[PDB]
Amino acid sequence: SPTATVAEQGEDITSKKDRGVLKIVKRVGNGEETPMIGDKVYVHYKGKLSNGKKFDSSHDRNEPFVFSLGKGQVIKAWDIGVATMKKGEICHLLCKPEYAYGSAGSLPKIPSNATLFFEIELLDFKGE
Repeated sequence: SPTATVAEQGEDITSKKDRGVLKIVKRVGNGEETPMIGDKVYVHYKGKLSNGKKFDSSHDRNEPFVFSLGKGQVIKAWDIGVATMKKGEICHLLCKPEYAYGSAGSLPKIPSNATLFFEIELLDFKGE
């Protein structure tokens, strides 16, 4: 029941300590460095709804997903969560709607006020 470990044991990585983003490390990464605001990051990811249905994956595009950290190119939960990861790390994030798609959701797959599950692998990152 893949969501269970993060939902029950996840670390609250939010500043407000509102349990809005919970994290578990599934595979430890290498080194000391975490990516910083402005860095280019390369990830694989998968997202599932609270009902278990997979809604998005970088693997369906057959390429890593690339974005600039902290620029709001991704949901809040990822700008926060990816900034806590080391290179090669795989984590799970459990994200409340305030850190994802909020009351509106996202047509056609993400309902109003959705709590979402992600698995994210940080493949690489490069200075800003």
